Amino acid sequence: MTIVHRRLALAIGDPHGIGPEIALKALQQLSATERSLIKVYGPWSALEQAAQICQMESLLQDLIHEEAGSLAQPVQCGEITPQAGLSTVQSATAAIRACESGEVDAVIACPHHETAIHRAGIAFSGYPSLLANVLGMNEDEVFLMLVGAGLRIVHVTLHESVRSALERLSPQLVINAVDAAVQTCTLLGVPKPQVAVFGINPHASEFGLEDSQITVPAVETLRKRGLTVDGPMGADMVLAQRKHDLYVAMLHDQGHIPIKLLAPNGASALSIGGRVVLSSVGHGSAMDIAGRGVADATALLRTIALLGAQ
Amino acid sequence: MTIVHRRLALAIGDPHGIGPEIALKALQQLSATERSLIKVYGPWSALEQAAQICQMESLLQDLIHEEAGSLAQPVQCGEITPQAGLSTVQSATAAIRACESGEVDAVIACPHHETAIHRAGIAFSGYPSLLANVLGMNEDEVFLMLVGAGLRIVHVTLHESVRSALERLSPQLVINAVDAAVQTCTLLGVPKPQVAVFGINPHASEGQLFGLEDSQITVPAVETLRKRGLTVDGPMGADMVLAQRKHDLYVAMLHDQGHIPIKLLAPNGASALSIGGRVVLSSVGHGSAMDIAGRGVADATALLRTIALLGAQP
Ligand SMILES: NC(=O)c1ccc[n+]([C@@H]2O[C@H](COP(=O)([O-])OP(=O)(O)OC[C@H]3O[C@@H](n4cnc5c(N)ncnc54)[C@H](O)[C@@H]3O)[C@@H](O)[C@H]2O)c1
Ligand SMILES: [Cl-]
Ligand code: NA
Ligand SMILES: [Zn+2]
Ligand SMILES: [Zn+2]
Repeated sequence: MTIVHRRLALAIGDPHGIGPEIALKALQQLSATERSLIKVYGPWSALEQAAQICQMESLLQDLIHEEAGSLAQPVQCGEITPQAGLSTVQSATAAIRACESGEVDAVIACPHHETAIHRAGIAFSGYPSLLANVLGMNEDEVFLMLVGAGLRIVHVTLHESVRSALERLSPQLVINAVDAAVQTCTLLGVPKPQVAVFGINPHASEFGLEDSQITVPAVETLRKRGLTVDGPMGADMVLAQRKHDLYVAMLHDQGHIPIKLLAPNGASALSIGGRVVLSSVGHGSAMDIAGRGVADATALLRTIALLGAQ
Repeated sequence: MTIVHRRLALAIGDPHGIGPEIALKALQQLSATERSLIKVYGPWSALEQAAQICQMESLLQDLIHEEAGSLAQPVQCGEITPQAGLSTVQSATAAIRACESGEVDAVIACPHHETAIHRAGIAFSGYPSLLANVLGMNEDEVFLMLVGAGLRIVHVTLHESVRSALERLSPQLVINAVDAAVQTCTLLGVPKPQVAVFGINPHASEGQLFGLEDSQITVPAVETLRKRGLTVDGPMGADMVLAQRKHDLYVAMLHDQGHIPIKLLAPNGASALSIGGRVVLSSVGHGSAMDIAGRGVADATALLRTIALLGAQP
């Protein structure tokens, strides 16, 4: 079973965490041809360390690697350090830039440690903010798509009060979300996606003017551009039908609830802006087991299978 | 075995619809003792008609019945008529009043037809509004609880714009919703539930990082409920709490927060309880089915399921 069919960047995350170890364990499971499609971004010293502990030194010769987030001192597994935090952001930044320039088609970031990044004096509020910052766009133009249990749901807004989200919603914002999400769908192996747009208000207002001002004009424009788009519709109703390859959530909770319920441990979070698709694996850096050789690479392999489709 | 363990009122709905027919088919499946706990409200003429079509005349002689929503003309199955609309509201009103007075412990309303009611000149926007109107309370003090697939979710607000819902949210509104929902839980066979309150904003505002609403509304409300001795968690992010699945009752601030989980897990299976004062009123999960009324082919499964839910052992 080949799971990688396109070029991918893998940023190895916090070099003191389990990110290095799971990168190797993942790459080990792949064939030689698959390995050559994955470019690893991170400090060599950490990959060396993990390879020694896990006894996978012979794998290192086959890795395609680019030095990023170099360390000035030896790797200290399990230790939260500002240096490690800087490393994480640099590795991820270099992967993103490689996707931006067309060297790879998508990026996977191994687990970061939020405290490490903060201690380096780096502002970080998630991959959507980082991706925007690196690509030099506004946070408004990078969207989060959750993928889990068959469902794909792009969020037009995220991480702000409901009132604040309502004030920012516009037809253009919804259109930009869908364009970004449709291009990502192509990458996930769905060329002609059937799109469903959630209503802002219950039953898509059939209960306020917001949908007539926002979601209705947006769907009209998308359809004129030749997209197959239904809605606005009541979130609850459309989801239940299970007739669509992509759903467009207006609000955080509309999109987050379905995914956490159906896919408690199988959900991917894709950050999407410009040409770039960045997934995390859905777990932390596990400092209590780092350097002890007990980390499993299942979540990383799942992320690779999803982004590596075709 | 027994699915009915307390007294219920059954309002038979639009008498031209399938409501009469499914009431009989349901009662047929129950034992004699169970049948004697269900008091049927509606026009006798419609039950007679349905009994003839379904060949259940001998069942009618056992039925506990109160005349409500009498008709002035023969039943015309399948036909939308104002008279039928008036009938529906009268039957349902009489069942509600029987629950209000303590004659029954809960109410089931069989399917109505919205057009019929409107043509009778009667304002109707759902059972929450009717229940409020009959009990003489405001629509703000009657709440909708969805039940399906182990989930129970009461909605603090319901069928209104998000903006409108946000403007009405207050600590007291949240408290009233929970009180109503807790008393209903007792009736559903879970006394003293473990309650989870959803946040208004994502992540329950994460303190105050994503708006002040939760600090002003859900936090003081939970504090008050806990001081009164209730086991209540939150506010928490809706998505997060639901995923845990370790609470008997959830409190949704907004329509979609509560409706999405239920339709996902229980695509058909979900009951909608209107709760006001001491009265709990469920619908059956379907319409009056005018196209098949009076042909004897309607399924009673949804009614039986509603009876099992409201009829549960204390
Ligand atoms: N309560 C109401 O508001 C109500 C009732 C009847 C009709 N209507 C009007 O007609 C539309 C559709 O309503 P509907 O009556 O078709 O119901 P529905 O949408 O709830 O159910 C779909 C169809 O399934 C069948 N069905 C439903 N319950 C059944 C049962 N117990 N046994 C066998 N078959 C059953 C009927 O043919 C029904 O038409 C509504 O959108 C409305 O405009 C409304
Ligand atoms: Cl490559
Ligand atoms: Na911190
Ligand atoms: Zn979130
Ligand atoms: Zn509804």
